[PDB]
Amino acid sequence: SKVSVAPLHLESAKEPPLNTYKPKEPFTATIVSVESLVGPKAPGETCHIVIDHGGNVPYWEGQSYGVIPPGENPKKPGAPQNVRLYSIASTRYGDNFDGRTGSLCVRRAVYYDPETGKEDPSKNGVCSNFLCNSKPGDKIQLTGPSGKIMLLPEEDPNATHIMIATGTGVAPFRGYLRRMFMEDVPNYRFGGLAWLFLGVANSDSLLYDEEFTSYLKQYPDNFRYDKALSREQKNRSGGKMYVQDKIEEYSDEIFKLLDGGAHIYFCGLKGMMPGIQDTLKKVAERRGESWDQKLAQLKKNKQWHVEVS
Ligand SMILES: Cc1cc2nc3c(=O)[nH]c(=O)nc-3n(C[C@H](O)[C@H](O)[C@H](O)COP(=O)(O)OP(=O)(O)OC[C@H]3O[C@@H](n4cnc5c(N)ncnc54)[C@H](O)[C@@H]3O)c2cc1C
Ligand SMILES: NC(=O)c1cccnc1
Ligand SMILES: [Mg+2]
Repeated sequence: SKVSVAPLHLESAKEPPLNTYKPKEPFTATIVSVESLVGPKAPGETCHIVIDHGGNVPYWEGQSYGVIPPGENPKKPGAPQNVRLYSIASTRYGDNFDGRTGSLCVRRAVYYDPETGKEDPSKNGVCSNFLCNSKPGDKIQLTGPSGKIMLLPEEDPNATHIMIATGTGVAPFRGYLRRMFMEDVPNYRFGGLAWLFLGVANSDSLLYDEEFTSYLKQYPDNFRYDKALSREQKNRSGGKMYVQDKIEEYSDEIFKLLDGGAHIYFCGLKGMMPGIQDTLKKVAERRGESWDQKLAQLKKNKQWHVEVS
């Protein structure tokens, strides 16, 4: 049932690759495909981009690629554009299971006048629209990979991993979950609990939902999946349902899991963190615990994984 992947020598590296390519001399990769991930009612367009790196820019799950969009740096004529980082949304084997491609999950940054709603493409995000406008055969300047915070701890193949995403923050977790459940990786046989929480605006904004729903069916004892749709659902207080509200609903079980050594991951919008922190603080304090001290301990034990912006 698990999908054969190749080449298995991608498992041989003892340390993660880092900054194999730098902005001074990027790797010229090639677009394989670009597809919209979302339906018509989604507030923004999010696309899935498959990139052929030919095996020259391997990575581990949870890392990022840098992309240098074309054109001159506007705040520095003569200079190339600044790198934009994107969380890799694929396993190290990639979506074609061959170790030649990696995938990105990209939200089109688009400017609307607050009063007249008029989109203004001159104020749109350069790299995100460059990427989602790409077509098979287009060239892309790649740097990296980079990142260590979101590397998956594999020392315990029965560990618990609590994955908290908003929007494109789901990207590393798509990679984690394929490695845990989809791909035939003989040296990593996951038998723990993986728990994905995903917050998006509405059902049309969900990302990779059919893939995650399939894991529920195939691995009911090892995978849990909870969604917060902020424009379509209300929390117990009658406000918009955010992922912090779903965390609160399970806060007893989550704290028990953390106390037992679970890893917790946060990826996506930085704006989700204050509300999430308040929720965990409330739960720690009811139990008689200092959240400041508990969080410090979680970080010391390497259980606390944050990459937001
Ligand atoms: C570690 C890391 C990982 C990341 N992972 C992802 C990911 O997986 N997916 C993802 O989508 N993003 C991710 N991001 C964000 C990504 O790096 C980019 O910052 C994002 O895509 C926007 O870059 P851009 O080049 O499209 O926009 P830019 O050209 O940099 O513009 C920035 C913003 O300014 C707005 N803007 C520009 N000019 C004006 C103006 N005159 N008036 C008003 N607004 C203006 C643009 O519309 C845009 O929203 C990540 C960031 C980090 C740090
Ligand atoms: N994938 C994301 O949306 C992301 C990850 C890290 C920082 N900012 C955004
Ligand atoms: Mg959909």
